[PDB]
Amino acid sequence: KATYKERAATHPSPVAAKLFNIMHEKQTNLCASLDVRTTKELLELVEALGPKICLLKTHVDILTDFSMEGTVKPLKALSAKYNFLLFENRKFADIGNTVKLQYSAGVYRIAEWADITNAHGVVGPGIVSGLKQAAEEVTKEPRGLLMLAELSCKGSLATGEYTKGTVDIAKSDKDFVIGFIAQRDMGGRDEGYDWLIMTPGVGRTVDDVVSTGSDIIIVGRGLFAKGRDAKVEGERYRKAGWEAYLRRCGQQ
Amino acid sequence: KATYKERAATHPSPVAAKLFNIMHEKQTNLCASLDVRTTKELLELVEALGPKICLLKTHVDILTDFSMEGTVKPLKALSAKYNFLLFENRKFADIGNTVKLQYSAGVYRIAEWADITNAHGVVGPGIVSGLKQAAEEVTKEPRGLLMLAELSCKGSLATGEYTKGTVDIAKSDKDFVIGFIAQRDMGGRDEGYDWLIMTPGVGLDDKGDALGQQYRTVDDVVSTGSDIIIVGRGLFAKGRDAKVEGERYRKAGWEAYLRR
Repeated sequence: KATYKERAATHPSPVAAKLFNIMHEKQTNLCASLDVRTTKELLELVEALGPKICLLKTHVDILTDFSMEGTVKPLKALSAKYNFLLFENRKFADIGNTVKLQYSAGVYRIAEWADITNAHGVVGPGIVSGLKQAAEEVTKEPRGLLMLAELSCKGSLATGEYTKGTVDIAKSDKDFVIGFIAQRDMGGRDEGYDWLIMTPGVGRTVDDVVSTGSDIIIVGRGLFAKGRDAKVEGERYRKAGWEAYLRRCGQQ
Repeated sequence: KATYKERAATHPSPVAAKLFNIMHEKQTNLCASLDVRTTKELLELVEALGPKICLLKTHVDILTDFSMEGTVKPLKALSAKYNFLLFENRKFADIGNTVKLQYSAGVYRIAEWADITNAHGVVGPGIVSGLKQAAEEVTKEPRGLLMLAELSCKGSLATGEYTKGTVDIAKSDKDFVIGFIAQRDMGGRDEGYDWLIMTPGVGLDDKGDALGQQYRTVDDVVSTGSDIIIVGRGLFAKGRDAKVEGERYRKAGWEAYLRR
């Protein structure tokens, strides 16, 4: 693969290019997944991890005190201050106005602040076209979508055929679909696609996933639970991910 | 398959038993899918369709004025008055506390009023066990779950293997998973399962109606194994009389069932 700096210069999606540049400049491919109960805990952790991450994965559906003024506003300020993007957990899985409104409206109004979101490909390309239209109608700011190509939960049905079907859906819009949540490389380079591979469940080891083609490591509890110091863990994982990245062979 | 009445008498799920009995007693296997923008129109249509349906599929996410007091309260009164269950559209697709709270809380608090909900199987059995525990914690009222085994949207990935996987997941809990949203019989009888097959995208092949002719007919799906026909805009859009359409679809649905 090309370096993050190089991919930032050629990628067709503005959000992807912005992400690749952040990764290059901050020497980090670390995404912090913070699934906490209160806005207070969330803001505290984001403050500590901000300098070490390229992306923050939020989980607004489990927050007990979510609000545009108390949560999104300070979150947007942090994103700006420390330079990292926002990725909301909500796994969209519908089409038409229903999915458009689940992404754009309601109390959460996700499309108004989340740079990146993800969707299940099972419902077909309609989820891609629907979310794309909703994003355009809500903001002029860059928005991108990841397809949930490979799940990690017990008994998941994201088989080889399902993943293949998901990759095919992704090919329908290289401008909006920037990549996948997956455990391995999804190819695509020979066809003119440059997909971001974000991999959760990392603690598999960093060296392992990065060596297999992961562009971003998604780490959750391993960064802040069990009395851990998030600042320290943020640096430990960033270093491990960056060094793993420097080691893998680039496209020459 | 045995008759709806017979299936109600031996079903392990109290929600499915209640639904099969409603179907027999009202002579209907019709589910009205109402995806309107306002509660006012919703309540008006439910009032007109009430006597003709066994199930109402709501779409709370598209409502522009949803409220527990103004929407759910009268909706429950209507289901009690006309005797039909509530099925909310929301296609759950996550696990753990995330899926539990998406189902139990928020502004919608779906588990508090929706007798039946549906979930995507792609995430695995965790979605079943999670929604099940949430239901038990939220209300004493029986709750049921449908797995989205066969989707009808363009380019869906509900292949033969995906569908089989979903059916295997449903087998993990015959008490809570009452059936599927599908386009054909999912079997299971020889294994001791009696799944409700609910099928959307149904029409009546009306003269000169190209749009409606794009859908499979009531006769086609019921003959194939569908237990409940899910009908949408065909019941109320383009100036149609909901009460008239409800009777037309109920009638065709039941006659096909008896023929079966």
